Amino acid sequence: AAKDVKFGNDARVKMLRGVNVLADAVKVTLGPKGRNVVLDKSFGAPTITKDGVSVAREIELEDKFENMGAQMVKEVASKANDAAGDGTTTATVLAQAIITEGLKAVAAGMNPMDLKRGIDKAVTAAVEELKALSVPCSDSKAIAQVGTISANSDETVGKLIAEAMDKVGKEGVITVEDGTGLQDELDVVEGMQFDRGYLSPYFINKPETGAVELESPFILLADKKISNIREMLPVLEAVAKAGKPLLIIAEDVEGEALATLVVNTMRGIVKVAAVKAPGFGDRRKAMLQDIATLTGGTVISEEIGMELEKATLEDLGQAKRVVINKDTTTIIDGVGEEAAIQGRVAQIRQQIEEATSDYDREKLQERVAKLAGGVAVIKVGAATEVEMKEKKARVEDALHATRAAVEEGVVAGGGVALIRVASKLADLRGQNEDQNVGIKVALRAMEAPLRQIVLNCGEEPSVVANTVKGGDGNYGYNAATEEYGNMIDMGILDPTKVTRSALQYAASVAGLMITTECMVTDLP
Amino acid sequence: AAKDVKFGNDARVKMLRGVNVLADAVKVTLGPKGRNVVLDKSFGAPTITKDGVSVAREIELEDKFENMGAQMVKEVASKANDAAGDGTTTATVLAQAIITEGLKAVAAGMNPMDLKRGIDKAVTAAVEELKALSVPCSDSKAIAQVGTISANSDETVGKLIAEAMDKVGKEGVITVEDGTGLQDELDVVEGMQFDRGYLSPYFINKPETGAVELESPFILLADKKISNIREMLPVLEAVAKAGKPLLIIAEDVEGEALATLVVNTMRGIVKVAAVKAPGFGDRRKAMLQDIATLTGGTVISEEIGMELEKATLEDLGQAKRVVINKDTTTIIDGVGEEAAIQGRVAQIRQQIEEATSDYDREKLQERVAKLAGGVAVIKVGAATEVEMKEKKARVEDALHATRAAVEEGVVAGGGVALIRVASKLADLRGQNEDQNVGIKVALRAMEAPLRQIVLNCGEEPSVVANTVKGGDGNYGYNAATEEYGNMIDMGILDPTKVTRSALQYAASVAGLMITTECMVTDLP
Amino acid sequence: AAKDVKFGNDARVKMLRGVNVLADAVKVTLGPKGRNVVLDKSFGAPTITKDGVSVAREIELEDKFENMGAQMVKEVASKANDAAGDGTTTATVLAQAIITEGLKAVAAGMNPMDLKRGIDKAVTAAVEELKALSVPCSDSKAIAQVGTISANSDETVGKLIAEAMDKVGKEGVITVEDGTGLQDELDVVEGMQFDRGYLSPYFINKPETGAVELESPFILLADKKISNIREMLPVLEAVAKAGKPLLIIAEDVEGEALATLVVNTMRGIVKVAAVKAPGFGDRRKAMLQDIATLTGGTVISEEIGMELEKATLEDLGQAKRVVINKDTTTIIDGVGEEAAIQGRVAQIRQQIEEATSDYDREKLQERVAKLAGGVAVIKVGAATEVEMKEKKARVEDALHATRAAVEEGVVAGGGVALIRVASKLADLRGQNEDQNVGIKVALRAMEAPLRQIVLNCGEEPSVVANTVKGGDGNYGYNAATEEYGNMIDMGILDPTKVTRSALQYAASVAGLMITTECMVTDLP
Ligand SMILES: Nc1ncnc2c1ncn2[C@@H]1O[C@H](COP(=O)(O)OP(=O)(O)O)[C@@H](O)[C@H]1O
Ligand SMILES: Nc1ncnc2c1ncn2[C@@H]1O[C@H](COP(=O)(O)OP(=O)(O)O)[C@@H](O)[C@H]1O
Ligand SMILES: Nc1ncnc2c1ncn2[C@@H]1O[C@H](COP(=O)(O)OP(=O)(O)O)[C@@H](O)[C@H]1O
Ligand code: BEF
Ligand code: BEF
Ligand SMILES: [K+]
Ligand SMILES: [K+]
Ligand SMILES: [K+]
Ligand SMILES: [Mg+2]
Ligand SMILES: [Mg+2]
Ligand SMILES: [Mg+2]
Repeated sequence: AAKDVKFGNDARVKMLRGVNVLADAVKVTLGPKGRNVVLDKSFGAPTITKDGVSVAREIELEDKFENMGAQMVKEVASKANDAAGDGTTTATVLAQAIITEGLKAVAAGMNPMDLKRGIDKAVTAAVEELKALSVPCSDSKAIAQVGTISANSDETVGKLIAEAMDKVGKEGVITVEDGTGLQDELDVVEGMQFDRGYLSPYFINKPETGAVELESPFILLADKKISNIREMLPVLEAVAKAGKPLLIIAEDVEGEALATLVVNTMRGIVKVAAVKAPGFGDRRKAMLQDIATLTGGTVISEEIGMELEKATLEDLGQAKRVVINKDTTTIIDGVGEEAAIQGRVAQIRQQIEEATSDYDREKLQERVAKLAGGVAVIKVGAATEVEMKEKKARVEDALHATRAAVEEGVVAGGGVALIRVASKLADLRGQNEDQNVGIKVALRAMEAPLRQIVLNCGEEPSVVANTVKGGDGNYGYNAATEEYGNMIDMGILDPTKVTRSALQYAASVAGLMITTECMVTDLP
Repeated sequence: AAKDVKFGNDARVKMLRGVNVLADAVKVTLGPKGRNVVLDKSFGAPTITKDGVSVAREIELEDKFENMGAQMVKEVASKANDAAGDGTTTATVLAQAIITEGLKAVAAGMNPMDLKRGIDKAVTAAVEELKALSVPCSDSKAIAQVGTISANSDETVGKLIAEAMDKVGKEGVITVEDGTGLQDELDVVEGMQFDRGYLSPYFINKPETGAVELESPFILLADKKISNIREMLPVLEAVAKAGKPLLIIAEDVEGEALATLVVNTMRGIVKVAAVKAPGFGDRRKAMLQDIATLTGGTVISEEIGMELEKATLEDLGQAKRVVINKDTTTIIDGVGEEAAIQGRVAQIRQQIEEATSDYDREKLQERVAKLAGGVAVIKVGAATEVEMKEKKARVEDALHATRAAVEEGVVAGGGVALIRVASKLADLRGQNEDQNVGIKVALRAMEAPLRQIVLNCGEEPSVVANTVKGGDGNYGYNAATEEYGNMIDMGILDPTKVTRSALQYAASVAGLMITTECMVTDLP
Repeated sequence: AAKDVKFGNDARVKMLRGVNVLADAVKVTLGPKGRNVVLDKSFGAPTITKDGVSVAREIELEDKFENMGAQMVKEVASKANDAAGDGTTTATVLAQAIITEGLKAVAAGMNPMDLKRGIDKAVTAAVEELKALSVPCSDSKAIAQVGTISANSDETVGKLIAEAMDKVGKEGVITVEDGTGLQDELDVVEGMQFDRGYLSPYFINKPETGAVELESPFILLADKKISNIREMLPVLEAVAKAGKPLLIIAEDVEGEALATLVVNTMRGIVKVAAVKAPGFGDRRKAMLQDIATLTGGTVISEEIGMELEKATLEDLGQAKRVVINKDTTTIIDGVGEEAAIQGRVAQIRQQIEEATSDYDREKLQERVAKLAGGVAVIKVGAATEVEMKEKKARVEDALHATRAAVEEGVVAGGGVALIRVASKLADLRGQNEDQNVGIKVALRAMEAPLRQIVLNCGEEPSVVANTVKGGDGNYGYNAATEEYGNMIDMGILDPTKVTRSALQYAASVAGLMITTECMVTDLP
């Protein structure tokens, strides 16, 4: 359709106005004393949230040039959430500071591209300084402190996440889901579990719990559809001679074979339980192979050249206990030589490194947890649904931050680390005066998060900023207690990865937004 | 689409205006002297109701920020109705009081998060005090008093509900349905009944009542579809040799077998009645197994491995008397050893505890009632349809309240228990002054229900509040007769669960609404 | 529908206004100190771009006569992008200059058609002078300089492109795609690779990398669907006697033959791998023949009169190594007499010259690269997506300019070559005074690019134009460092083809736009 074209300063002031609208909505939620934003949903009740990316993803403006400004600055929060899972409000604050100072410098007659180059140079040096400034975060106390800070100063969340990470291991996974009570609870599963139950309730030998319990059984992994009992006769007779239970994990069992099995189980001839093979497609094949490796058996498949009639006891795995419920099957203490498990998890790590989508990566990580580590689930308790959503979002933030802090280390929080870095980079210069101005723009914008944190508390940002800049080390300001001290000693920790990611994404988007001259959009 | 964004006090005043609209509509119906609200329905005549959640679910406003406020406060009443079945007007009153005082405290420069923490601490202590303050409610007189109070001071409803609870027992169920006369009537069913009638009117041997009566029958429980009589000759021959009637509960009976049975019945050879198996799917299997357990028989099914031709007299259950009508079949005084019945009902209560949806839980409760207790039905009598609906809603409120009062106990009603609790918590303090202000906010808000009850009567709420606060024990105000006295002696009882749930949900939602700073919604 | 008709000067002023809107939007991005334009997209975030054709393709206006002017001048940028891949902003600037001067001359009472003839004569002479003025660009240093200049003064892009062209060769191809990191990387493939992997994971003999590696195998090129192994035995028996592996490239393999192959490979009988034939249809046939030519084998097809059962060792090709992954197949150091390779690539060049669409030509070039040269891929690294898109467009511009500079040579850049040409053509005259005025119009318009480049830097265009015109040789003005000097030694190079194309297309469209007298469009 027809277009509207704006040139120079008109375009820049419209763009800055849109940036300011979105940033002012987002920034009221930063720090221990930030507040909540109520978001109207077309289908349902409003959501009350303190998360930056959630607020940013809803903002759209009536004016089209201001809407372009807002849509451009939204990508910083989106990208920070995608990369680190936390630190989106800080990224937005930094982006707005850089855009404001850069537009001020441009209006004074500077070349925008040289300013952009200076900003890039300053941010590169800053990232190197941050990497030099970090310390490892390995003990459980520091992990508790990180989880507490990221969950808006909630000690119970930090303690629960530290316990979960200690119990599940370095190779395990932790998930968050809705609870049923009013208190948070942690349930950890050891061994392998897949969401497949028995195919016939008559298999139950322990009606007290409604569960099928087998001690030291055989596992027959059938990679095929079984409908006719004629195929299973040899293995069933062999196991009956053996005198110990059997478990069938197959693609499916039809009416005739299932009927024969249930008739035989209740007569006392054989103890047989049958469940479905988990997954659909290639992943189903992979997880059958994984169970074979864990249990020390061989998968019976037509695509390799073996028939189920010719199966012997050597193709059957073994375990110590098998417990089957209506929904989940667990295999406990299965026999398998370790080298096979380490080799399999090694291969899975290589296709982990060669994975693009996050869904595939998380499925592979869940497989590694099943084979080697554990799986923990945290249930969130709340009285209502809005409270449940808000608490669940906080818990997910804490979990992401603990992961990042483990994988890269921690720096002093509260905006102090960026101030220390900018103090260290005070003697950096570029090629021309515009580049030096851009370096100064970046270094000045590096103090915005602390100033906004102090504003949200109702204090004076510049007095606190001067007092913190006058100190050295981990000296900082505690906004929860309104006192100065050691950031590390009072437990205000930030992961290095979150700070670095926020700085990088903010600089990347703002440097481009500084260099605009014309804006082309549709008509009202 | 494009959005509208409001910051700070403007957002808070719009939100409070919406809260006030909804709360002022709901609160006029509180107490013995509350009034009715007329709700327009697009399809039909208007509904005249005195229930809080029914009024709350109807309100929607033109302005979008006020609509956000109303939509958020509606969840308190929704959740209270879902949890306790009663006490939603009290929850709405408490939520409005907390929101009003909290916004007043926020406008004075307090930190909303510390106020929220103080409110949480106060409510936790209050719930503990309420638990300490209750007394058991086990006799029939107290249950009658609770049912009377919850039905808007209607003696007959309380007496009827107490009689039903006495006749049916602890393990039975009671339902409410529309009547045909002008008087309430109670019909209680003893034994097991399912809604399946005879498959052929020719089976009727007693045309005076149009009913099929069999004495000491056999019950053949066939878990299969019978169409050819050839499968079934042996059991008919054996029963004919036995000389006493037979009952066939099967999936269905086709024309040929039904014709053979009906021909045989009218010649005096065998007394046979045929009915359909209740339910559809797995629940039908469970019901057939329940009848087998009650009657001491064996279900004939192909999936476990017996054929109906090989059935003997041991697979047939026994009873004392069977009466079949056009719609219902009843089995009275079945012959079966008790231990099977207790085992089955225990099993069922274990999968009751592991049930998520209320529909599944109430189906299992129906099954337990059929196996062990009884089923009662209360028909409501009224001249018109609007009166019928209003009375039926009152009766449902009364029945829910009696259940809650049995399961947790009673406290003194009229808003007196909350006043006693707030008097007890007068020395509670937090960590900083903001939290102390929040504690005071919660304690002040606990007096709102009594004040609104007195205001609905046309009296002075503050004079009555002062007089009641000056007393001790169960001293309170009777708003029906405008007299002070002992709450327990005059029979104004409230379940503990209703009070506790109202307090918890109101606090949970209001604490979050206090901490708002920005609102984002669509443009007009 | 109904039309609007405008005559003469009214039409011309509306047309010039539209031309000016489009040109003024496009021209802000010209030179080393041009800026970016933000383009709104209906689906997605805005795009920030510095490319002339991208900006031009977006402009549409409200007035229909101005819209006709804009839509007419848009074809210059479109055609320059189609022809050379670069120089669209320069073409637009030249077109606007010619149109403005020509309309001024027409308003003075000149014949438009003689002006058009004079403009054509001047442009023909200018193209001849440009061809005489060039020097070859063959060394890698000049290639790096061209790539650097065309990428907006980015040294790394030029160095990477020079390395890629050095490693791949004259007959190879280079492609640009999105990266994953923050740094640019170059990956070059030697030999032939096609993008189908193995047909069964059981073929993998090296689980460490998940790759199938075969040493000196045979290649059986079957242009047939293999489903029954009966057709296939003799060649497997022959190669089992031979004792060295085999590779099957076929249209596809069904379950039976694949099962036989996999069950044989794992038993140590024969080492067999099966992959799909690349392409769909005739191109599949052509690249199958190409693999036959490279590996020294014969394609087994029914359309020529041979059957796969009668195949012998002569029909099987040979190689040195074969590496198959999940996605790509790699054939390294295949045995084949060179004369066949040169014959095949020469033939492919003959149908290259006889190709119309660009898609067919680029597919042909890919096949030439696979048979003779190499294939390189450049991944672009950036922190966000807008930055990635902007950098990727810059890299593509650089790659196109480097190709053009290879194929035609370089001239002095910065607008200096056009000034030298126009200085040389100062004595050119036509047939009548109108044609002389047209020649002068073209010569004056030839100085517009330098003036706009100097204007975008904040300097005075006329002072710099006079100073550069007063010089000789490659003497020019460096707008990056604001210094005068020699273009060649400071490395500001432009391809001859880009300059010539811009001049030709701009003159072609502007000359026709000059001769307008009436405009007919729809009604508002
Ligand atoms: N008690 C405290 N004193 C000072 N700074 C704090 C305190 N608690 C948290 N912070 C800082 O506030 C920031 C938390 O902001 P947050 O709302 O989590 O936004 P983001 O999405 O950027 O993480 C962190 O950078 C943290 O260092
Ligand atoms: N005679 C009475 N005197 C004082 N209070 C009463 C009397 N009867 C009922 N109430 C109180 O009125 C409240 C009932 O209000 P109601 O309209 O049922 O609202 P809700 O939905 O909260 O139950 C109860 O808290 C009860 O204690
Ligand atoms: N440092 C420089 N000094 C002077 N002229 C330059 C310099 N760098 C590039 N140029 C000139 O600027 C022009 C580049 O404009 P550009 O934005 O690439 O538009 P186009 O799409 O027409 O190539 C080229 O003609 C080049 O000769
Ligand atoms: F309004 Be409540 F349900 F008594
Ligand atoms: F804008 Be052109 F493609 F350099
Ligand atoms: K936040
Ligand atoms: K009410
Ligand atoms: K350009
Ligand atoms: Mg955070
Ligand atoms: Mg009630
Ligand atoms: Mg270019």
